[PDB]
Amino acid sequence: SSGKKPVKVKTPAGKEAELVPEKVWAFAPKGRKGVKIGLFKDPETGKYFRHKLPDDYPI
DNA sequence: GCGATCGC
DNA sequence: GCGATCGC
Repeated sequence: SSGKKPVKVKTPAGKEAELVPEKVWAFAPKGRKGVKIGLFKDPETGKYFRHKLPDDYPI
């Protein structure tokens, strides 16, 4: 699923930024809450990277 | 170790 | 086929 709300994240390049993830999903084992993961693209470098989403972010 | 996802 | 993403 795509996202729409921006997320505050630290790019691989070190800069803080507000980015709309291209994909989001839940990442959890059986019996545990786990985390939500977003797939982001650093607009300066063009590189993709993953980052934790806030617990209330809509999947 | 468990979970999903995809660019590389 | 794997790295890297986190909290348990």
